[PDB]
Amino acid sequence: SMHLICQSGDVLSARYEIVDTLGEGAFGKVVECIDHKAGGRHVAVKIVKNVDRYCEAARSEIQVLEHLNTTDPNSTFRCVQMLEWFEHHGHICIVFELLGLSTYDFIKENGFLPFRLDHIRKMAYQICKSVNFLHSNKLTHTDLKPENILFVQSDYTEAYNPKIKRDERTLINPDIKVADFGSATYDDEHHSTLVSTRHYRAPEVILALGWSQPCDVWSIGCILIEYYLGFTVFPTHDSKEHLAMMERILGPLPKHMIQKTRKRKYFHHDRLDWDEHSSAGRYVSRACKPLKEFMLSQDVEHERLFDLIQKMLEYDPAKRITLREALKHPFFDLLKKSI
Ligand SMILES: CCN1/C(=C/C(C)=O)Sc2ccc(OC)cc21
Repeated sequence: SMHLICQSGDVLSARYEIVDTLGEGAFGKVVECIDHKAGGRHVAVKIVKNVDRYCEAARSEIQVLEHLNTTDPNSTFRCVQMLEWFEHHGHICIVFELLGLSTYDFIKENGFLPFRLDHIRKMAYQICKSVNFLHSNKLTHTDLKPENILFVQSDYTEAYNPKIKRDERTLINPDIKVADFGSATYDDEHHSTLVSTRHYRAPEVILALGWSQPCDVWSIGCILIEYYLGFTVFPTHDSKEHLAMMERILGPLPKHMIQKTRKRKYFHHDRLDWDEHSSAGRYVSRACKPLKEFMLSQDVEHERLFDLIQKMLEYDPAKRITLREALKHPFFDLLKKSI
């Protein structure tokens, strides 16, 4: 399938000439192309793996992007713009505007160093604005992560930082768009039990208590921590271990969530079925600690970021801050000071 249809100099749909690879995943591959029928404009083309699950996701993504791009033709709310779609050797191919590196790939190529706070503020504001627009449209993204947040243009300057003894890349312009609408779900359509990538998954999702727009707010909180530290505070590939890290970082789960959950496999009576002295138990207590102990400074702007993160990681999904409320949080006041 994929390896065999996607090399430099291939022309797709009689107009798109491949010149470079932008990204690969289990989903397929994104290539950079010259569009010979739009005056040589460069575009991105996603070539989707010919596998039921990713075929079904691509067809759902095309329907979501047609709606979102028509509703917001000026891209005021910063969703990726889809130009068209076609089929190539029976693979679904989606054409987009050409953007820059994903926030994940930038962090990777910067030796997993974090962003400076001023970029995190601008990036956080734009992400909340974009995903609030989806929420206004009775949609939930469900899979927000640093790989799905794209820079518009990833040009950088580089200098030695003697503070950390590391060469460091800084963006010229940190402006972002949101991508990857393949899992996005309307209020009135069927809700899968399993949504989100492990490290960004909300507690109501893990405990199968029903989910909606607030599971996107949890994901965004986890994204801001990774932007701030350069690593996840949930380094795990196990549902119960994840819950144990949550309790160490954020405090005990609310009693009403433990007693409603059908996920009895995680629990012994009314508490997590957890051995603090096992291999996983030792790891969790070495690797995890109270959230505010991860702060790198006590400056007020650091306190303002950590107050927003704490609100976004409220366990109860009704109590949890909405993105409409988040855009008014004091961390963003610096962005709104007169021009
Ligand atoms: C590789 C990221 N990527 C996408 C990924 C998915 C899963 O859809 S969609 C997309 C559009 C433009 C782009 O330009 C560089 C990149 C781009």
